[PDB]
Amino acid sequence: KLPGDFGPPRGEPIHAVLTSPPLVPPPVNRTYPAKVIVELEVVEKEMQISEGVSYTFWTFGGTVPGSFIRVRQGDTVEFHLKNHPSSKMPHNIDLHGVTGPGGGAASSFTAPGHESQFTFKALNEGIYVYHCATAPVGMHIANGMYGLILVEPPEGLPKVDHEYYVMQGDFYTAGKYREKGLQPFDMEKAIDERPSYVLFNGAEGALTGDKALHAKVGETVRIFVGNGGPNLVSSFHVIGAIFDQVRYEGGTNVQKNVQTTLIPAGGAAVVKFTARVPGSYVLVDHSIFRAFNKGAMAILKIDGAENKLVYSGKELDSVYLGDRAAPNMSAVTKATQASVSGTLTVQDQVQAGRALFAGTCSVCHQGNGAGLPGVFPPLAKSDFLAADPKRAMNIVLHGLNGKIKVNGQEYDSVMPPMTQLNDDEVANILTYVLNSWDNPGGRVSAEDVKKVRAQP
Amino acid sequence: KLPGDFGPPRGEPIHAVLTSPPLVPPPVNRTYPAKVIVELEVVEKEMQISEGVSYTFWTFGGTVPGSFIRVRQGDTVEFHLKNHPSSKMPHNIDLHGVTGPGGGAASSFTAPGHESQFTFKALNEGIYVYHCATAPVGMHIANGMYGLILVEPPEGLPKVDHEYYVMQGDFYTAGKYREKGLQPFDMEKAIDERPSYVLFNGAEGALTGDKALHAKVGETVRIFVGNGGPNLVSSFHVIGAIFDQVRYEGGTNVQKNVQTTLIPAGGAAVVKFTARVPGSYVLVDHSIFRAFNKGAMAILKIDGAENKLVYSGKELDSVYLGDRAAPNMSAVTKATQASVSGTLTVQDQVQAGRALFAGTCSVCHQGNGAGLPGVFPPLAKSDFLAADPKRAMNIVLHGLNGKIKVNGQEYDSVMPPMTQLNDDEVANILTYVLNSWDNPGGRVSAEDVKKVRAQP
Amino acid sequence: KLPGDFGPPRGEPIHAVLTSPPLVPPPVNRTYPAKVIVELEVVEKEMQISEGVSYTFWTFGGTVPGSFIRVRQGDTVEFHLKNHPSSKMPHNIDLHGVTGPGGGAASSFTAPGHESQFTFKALNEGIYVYHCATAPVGMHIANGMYGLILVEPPEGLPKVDHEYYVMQGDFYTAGKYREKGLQPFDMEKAIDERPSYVLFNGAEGALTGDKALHAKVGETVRIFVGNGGPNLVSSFHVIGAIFDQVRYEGGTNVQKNVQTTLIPAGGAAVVKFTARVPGSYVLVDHSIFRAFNKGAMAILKIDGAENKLVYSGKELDSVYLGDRAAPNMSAVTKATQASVSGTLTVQDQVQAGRALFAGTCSVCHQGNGAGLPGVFPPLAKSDFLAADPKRAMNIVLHGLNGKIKVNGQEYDSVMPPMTQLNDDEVANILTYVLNSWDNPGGRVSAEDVKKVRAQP
Ligand code: HEC
Ligand code: HEC
Ligand code: HEC
Ligand SMILES: [Cu+2]
Ligand SMILES: [Cu+2]
Ligand SMILES: [Cu+2]
Ligand SMILES: [Cu+2]
Ligand SMILES: [Cu+2]
Ligand SMILES: [Cu+2]
Repeated sequence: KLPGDFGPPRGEPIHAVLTSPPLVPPPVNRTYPAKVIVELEVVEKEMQISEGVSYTFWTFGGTVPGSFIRVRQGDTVEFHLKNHPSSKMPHNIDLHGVTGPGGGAASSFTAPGHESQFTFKALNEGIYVYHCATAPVGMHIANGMYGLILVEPPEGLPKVDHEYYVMQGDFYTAGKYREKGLQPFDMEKAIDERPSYVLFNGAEGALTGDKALHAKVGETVRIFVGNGGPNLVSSFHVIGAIFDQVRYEGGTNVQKNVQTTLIPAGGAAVVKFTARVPGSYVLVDHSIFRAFNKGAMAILKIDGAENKLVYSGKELDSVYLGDRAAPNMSAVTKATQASVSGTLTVQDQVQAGRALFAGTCSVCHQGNGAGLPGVFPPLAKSDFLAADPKRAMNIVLHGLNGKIKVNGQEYDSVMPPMTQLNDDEVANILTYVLNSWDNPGGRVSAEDVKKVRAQP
Repeated sequence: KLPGDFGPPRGEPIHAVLTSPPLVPPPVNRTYPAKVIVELEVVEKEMQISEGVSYTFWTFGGTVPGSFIRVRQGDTVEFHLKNHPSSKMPHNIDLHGVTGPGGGAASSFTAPGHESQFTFKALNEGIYVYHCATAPVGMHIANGMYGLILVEPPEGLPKVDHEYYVMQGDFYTAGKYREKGLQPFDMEKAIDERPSYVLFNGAEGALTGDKALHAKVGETVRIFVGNGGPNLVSSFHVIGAIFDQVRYEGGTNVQKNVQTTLIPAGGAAVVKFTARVPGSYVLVDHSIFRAFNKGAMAILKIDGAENKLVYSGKELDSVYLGDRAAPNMSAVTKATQASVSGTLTVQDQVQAGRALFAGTCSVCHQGNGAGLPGVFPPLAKSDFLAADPKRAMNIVLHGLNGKIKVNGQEYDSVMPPMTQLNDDEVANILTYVLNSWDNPGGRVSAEDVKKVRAQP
Repeated sequence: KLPGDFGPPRGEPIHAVLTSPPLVPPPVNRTYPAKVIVELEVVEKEMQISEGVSYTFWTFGGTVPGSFIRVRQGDTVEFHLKNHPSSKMPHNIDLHGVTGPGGGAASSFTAPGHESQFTFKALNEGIYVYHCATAPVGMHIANGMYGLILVEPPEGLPKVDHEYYVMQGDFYTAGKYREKGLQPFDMEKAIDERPSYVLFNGAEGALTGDKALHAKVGETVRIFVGNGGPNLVSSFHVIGAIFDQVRYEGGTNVQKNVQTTLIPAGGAAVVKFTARVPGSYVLVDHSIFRAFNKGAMAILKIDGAENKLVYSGKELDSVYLGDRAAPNMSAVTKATQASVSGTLTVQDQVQAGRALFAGTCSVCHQGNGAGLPGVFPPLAKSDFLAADPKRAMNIVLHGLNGKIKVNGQEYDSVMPPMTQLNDDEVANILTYVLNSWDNPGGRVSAEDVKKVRAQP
């Protein structure tokens, strides 16, 4: 006996349902082995990795991660891979869980415009990463070529109310985090394992705000969690909750009641969550600078009745989530498009600045700019700002400490530098500030900030 | 039924006992749920991260890690957070193990001089990291804002003879490892996950030498081990022993009889150790350059009878532990204070040099400078040293190889460069050598070493 | 009762069998405790870390990893360590699994030309890393000073058909990956955890090609897998198969049916594999850039009958494995020796280029240079190449995009830059191309490529 030895395929061939993240195909719901036909197409395309930041992704099925594949242990899978004629590269696939050399790699080699096929029996139950296997393999994986395949046990997984698909990846851009424009792949950063972004589902904000996952108090949620890498290991964590179960790949071991769990590069797990009180629960890589400085956060939003005996506090806000507490940051997307066209208005900057000011500045200076008297000075109708509004550029980039006076009050505190903000972010935030709360108005341009960043 | 559903609180409210590392509050020792009141205050302050190296830590309760909190599963916790008026930043808290959004973050936002409160029921048993959750979150965590909370099971943990509290963290200074002075936080290093120090309990030597943890042969020791990060995953290991048990957070899985175990960023474990033979057992991050080049070592010292049938060897010494085999290195602290004052004496340098020479130089040249004839040349009454004592600076910084003669004996070997030693370390070591073992005397200054480091 | 309390030693002392990787000593096959005498000698020596790249390794027993030691739980081990007189450094050992301080470190300190000994009882069953423990510890470990010791349970491990020994390590060279010559240890890279190579068994290709491990369909294979570090954690994975069992050190927990598993720095595991279909199965660190850009791949080659009902595809090839699909790359070794001697022929370059062209260029331009019409242009009898063969250097280093014509066909595609190729690699590949497929002939030298790399 090999494992998964359930019989020869019965019935008619089934054309496999593939779904785009964050959704999952439905449970196969059958008691017999089948011949399952899978057709997956590779597409190379520019998408937004962040607001106003484009990247040329290489994809299985048009998304990052690629289409989710779901079969039953014991099935025979006929796997067709098409490489769209617009592709510039050849591609192939290695599916973890396949029994055989390269997990399909050699037989699935597929030049642009061609199709390949190989067949495999699904011997091993579990959740499994797949990815491209074409030299240079790391470049293909870094450009987005990974996804998950679930091989169900024969009796199926226990019923839950929702199933979702989330996959972490590390990305390597020539430019720095949130530097606008079309960003090429950066080999030197990738070789050093120094990613510029670390993301769930292929982009900043892919699962935050209006794109959050949903469920309700009392419901159970299953998440199929993959780490496509290429390089990082995820300290995968849920803020404000606990996983009832974590199960790696097809392992016999199941861990229960943990909140933080390590996912290897190329690894995958099924986690289970029971919603107990309402609010936003954040999935992160708890190597914290990834979560909070490189994009590695996703949200499961829960609706229903508060339970004050369990938790009396308020919903997550911009103090913790920063600029991702909002529904989106499309004002940034719009202001960047407008700069590229040469049609950038003051109001474009203002609305972009407003999006960016949340968390980043509001944590100390408040949402309304009032500050807190004696502790955090006001930006609302600030005489200090008005006295030399161009010095505000230096303050953002390089910080401010020492004694100062603002609206006739003394302050002796420290504003840390925020040098990681790109020129356009600083310009837009300051332009927002100048046009709010009865401040003088005017505008700061990215060119102005650039001049100041360059001053010793 | 939610978990931890034991009843409404009974009795009088309990004011929670918080302890400073490395100690732990005592077992709650009760059979009923209580309302537990926790008061924790944030304090920003300079402390010594290393000898003569100050750092502005942000702390829960005045220490890194912060005060340890201990409650019982099923308790209702009323959590008060005070931010001391000397603070420059606002702060808050996210406690892993809390059921609710942000783990307390939004309701615990607390400006300098203010107090906040929220209430939560402790549904989940286990050991859990807490940390600040204030944008920019990574900066707050990197500056020391983390600690542990234990939620006991209802029957309590099994009795052991000692309980200790150890928490790893990664730190990001503008200066290099052991560069003296007040070191600011370095954002670029933190974003790249390139820490300058990796520490247990907030400082080099915090748990070595005279600060070691203690127990005796036959006793059981429980250690609550946290990894506050922000970024690193610890290959947590005990040198010369084994953990009887390792249990992550509140997990149902318990691993037994391992010596090396991975702790995620933001993760925590309870480990158990049974002392079997006397000596020093070293807790490290076995990503070795952290343990031996960045400070990631702590010591559990065991007293009692030798058992020669089990182990015939000698106690740990400076060959392995380097300069941390000694009780402390306070001579370095003193010599650095003296340089800052402009009052540095030759004897100050000598005693600093002596502390630093252990391991670093003594492994080859021996504790008494004799060397080993033909293999390692002597520093004790060295004619080669005396012939040009200023060339000793180049030898330390850039190494020495090739044929040489010293006290009329031939040597053809390789002394590796030690360029990572800071100017003052080299000056002090050489000054020690010059004033020991009937060498010529004199002194080398940090300015001298600086001049030589700068020569091509 | 201590654990492993089986009695005082009986019979005659046994001189321990030590084996070189990838082999393992045989099972002790005994029912009583013994006094086991172990003699291990340290040797410092230059070996090839890669083709034409020498490195001064520090070794236990002449190999990296060091000799494998196998004893029975309950044995008393008398451990002799000799440091060969040619050594320049003192050395010692810390064996995980030893009960006692330093795991032997202090008593095993051994200068060049000397011998030391200590005795220990093997209380703890499992697989355990050993390594040198001599300041600076990280340098000694980085230079190759680690290996494995197995302490068998008293009844022995279950019988399998083959046992193998594989140990990952991270290496830090002054030069870049595949830069030729004698490469010194690089401390700054090591401190930053930025390795230039990541290897199984001490070298690129140590377990690929004609050095692969072997077994047959239906056979069971046990691999003792170590991670000597010094710094990296391995996302240890088998391509195209599954581990029936993974067991860390002496842990009671055994995980089954996984394909990817995290191995800590300093950790070790026993894995079990059952061969089900023929072909090459790749052991990698699935932090992918390590596997595919730094050398972290090894091969288990399986012989026997195909099973088309399980897997219909072809054997692994150069699309996935790149230049390690071949038996070896000794043409590179030879061409590098010839350059050092000043005797490099065109044919030397051609054969080196041929080795390197596999994967690296053949994935798009094909093994025969034909390309694919309209998609990948030909290198076979290429008029575009012939028109300006020196522009081929720029194409390799810096890529090519835009519209071009080659053998009267239009192309508008993208050839990515390959700037990580060293000067000699580029020269040799191009020299191969020029002398194949009726191309013009001639040669490109490393000096030519160097001149072009230096042009802005
Ligand atoms: C985010 C991008 C912003 C922007 C646009 C500003 N800040 Fe701050 N800030 C803080 C403190 C304590 C001070 C006083 C410094 C001192 O005592 O020396 C400041 C000062 C300023 C100014 C100048 C004064 C004014 O009120 O006009 C300006 C223009 C300014 N800030 C803009 C504190 C903080 C924070 C605390 C952690 C954070 C975050 C920010 N500031 C962020 C921003
Ligand atoms: C730590 C900071 C020190 C200091 C102050 C010195 N050493 Fe070494 N050393 C070693 C060897 C093999 C040599 C001979 C080199 C050769 O054969 O070419 C040396 C040489 C020196 C000298 C000059 C000779 C003398 O005896 O005066 C000096 C001044 C010196 N050392 C100081 C070997 C080692 C080590 C081996 C691994 C280590 C560690 C050190 N030395 C460290 C130091
Ligand atoms: C590995 C080292 C090699 C070598 C020696 C060459 N290539 Fe490529 N190449 C590719 C594509 C799409 C083009 C056309 C670019 C365009 O349309 O603008 C090229 C072009 C070349 C040339 C010039 C044209 C010719 O046929 O002579 C040469 C000399 C050349 N290549 C050599 C595609 C790829 C790959 C796709 C991913 C890879 C890998 C390589 N090339 C690698 C190499
Ligand atoms: Cu691809
Ligand atoms: Cu893979
Ligand atoms: Cu804080
Ligand atoms: Cu956290
Ligand atoms: Cu050594
Ligand atoms: Cu070790």
